[PDB]
Amino acid sequence: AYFQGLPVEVRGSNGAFYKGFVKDVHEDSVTIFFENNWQSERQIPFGDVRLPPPAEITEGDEVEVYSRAEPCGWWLARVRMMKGDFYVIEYAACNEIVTLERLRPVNPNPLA
Repeated sequence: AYFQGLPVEVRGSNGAFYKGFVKDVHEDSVTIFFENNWQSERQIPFGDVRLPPPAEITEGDEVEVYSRAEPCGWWLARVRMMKGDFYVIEYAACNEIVTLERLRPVNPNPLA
């Protein structure tokens, strides 16, 4: 009851984090719906779950980028260069030019 609809982020097999919402909480996992799929419940172990970030990007900063390699997920990256509103980033999983809507500081929340 208490955790109904809690937003969480879930580690995919690709290392990226995907948004889901809690339905039930068990001793060792949660039942969730992934974002844009309210029909299929999915069970995720706590070691694959973190809370989403609490509610300034400069060159060199570690960031996360919202990308597909699939649904979009948050991927770990670094800002190699910025000029105006263009950001040049490199993925920790592997350059891409993105705008600021695609970026956030690294979620400070650890896996549960």
